[PDB]
Amino acid sequence: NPTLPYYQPIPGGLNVGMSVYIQGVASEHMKRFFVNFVVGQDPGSDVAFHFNPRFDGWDKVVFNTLQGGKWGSEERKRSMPFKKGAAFELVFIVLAEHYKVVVNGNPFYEYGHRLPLQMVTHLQVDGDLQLQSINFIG
Ligand SMILES: OC[C@H]1O[C@@H](O[C@H]2[C@H](O)[C@@H](O)[C@H](O)O[C@@H]2CO)[C@H](O)[C@@H](O)[C@H]1O
Ligand SMILES: [Ca+2]
Repeated sequence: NPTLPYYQPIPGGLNVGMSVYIQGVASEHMKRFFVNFVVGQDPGSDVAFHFNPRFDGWDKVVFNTLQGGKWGSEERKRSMPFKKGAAFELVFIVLAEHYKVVVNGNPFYEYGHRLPLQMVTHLQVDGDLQLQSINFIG
């Protein structure tokens, strides 16, 4: 099983039609975790899409982009699709318009592209979860 933090090159880079399958388990003691779609592996690399479930405060998920080391306008959904201790299936479908986020078969969010998606080279995952597998399809 992959170890954390996980920071992996996406084969051939990100492209439309690709789906990222993440199987994991949310920690019994989960505060946060994130999945980042990252542009390169340099100090201060841009993050085209930051997906950040949070139990601090109102349980929620935060979505954003980091460009030039600055966070953009945050998007939020005040709903939590994960559960402490519970296994989950997290899927990112890459479409021309947005990343479509699906959690346990349910559509959860559509994040509109801010950085051109072909810039993304790496998937990065860290925080309060256990990773079982990550597969790239398409
Ligand atoms: O937006 C993603 C980014 O959020 C940072 O925290 C934000 C916080 O969500 C917001 O409510 C507050 O106004 O500004 C904070 C600083 O930008 C996190 O620090 C970072 O890890 C990302 O998750
Ligand atoms: Ca809470």
